[PDB]
Amino acid sequence: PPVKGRATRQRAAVSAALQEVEEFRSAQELHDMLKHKGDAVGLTTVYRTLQSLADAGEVDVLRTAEGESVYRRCSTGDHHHHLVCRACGKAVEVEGPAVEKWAEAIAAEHGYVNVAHTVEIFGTCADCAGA
DNA sequence: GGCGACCCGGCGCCCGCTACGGAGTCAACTACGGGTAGGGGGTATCGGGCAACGCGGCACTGAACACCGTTGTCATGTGCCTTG
Ligand SMILES: [Zn+2]
Ligand SMILES: [Zn+2]
Ligand SMILES: [Zn+2]
Repeated sequence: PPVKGRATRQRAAVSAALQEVEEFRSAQELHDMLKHKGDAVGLTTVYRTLQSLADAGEVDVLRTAEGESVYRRCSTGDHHHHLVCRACGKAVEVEGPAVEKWAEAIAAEHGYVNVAHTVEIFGTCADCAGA
């Protein structure tokens, strides 16, 4: 996980933590689990590295209803949409050219120069209903 | 043949401190052979110089709620006037 800044142990540690975690997480709870591992990193520094990862683009970023920004990394480079369960957090990556063509067609119809789509589908889990 | 002088060796010492001069010297040679040590040449290893980047207080982000404060508001109750 290369970063724009000079490599060191702490960015490697947070990158490895993101690698192990395959769920949507917030910065504060990410720091909580990171401290639980025992690295004892700083809050604001963790912010810098996660922000850098979001800027780099190798980690997707989502915004919750509460307004918190949450992050998680994706195995595949190409763009995709993550279906996520609020209770579980199971993020599954899917993509469809139909929505892309729809966006381009709308942009052309309205004479828009450039666009950027943000589509996230929320829903109820299959196993959450079961008990 | 122990005494005896005597003889000889052999040794022992020979007041105190400061303060006060220098001086320094006569008779082989070569060949080899190694080994250490020096020199430079090149090389792995340690040490010195810079911005992010760890942190933390608080600060802003006010956003999003909460805490009283307020004049919105309502359907529903007294007091006077008209008619039983
Ligand atoms: Zn993604
Ligand atoms: Zn998409
Ligand atoms: Zn679920």
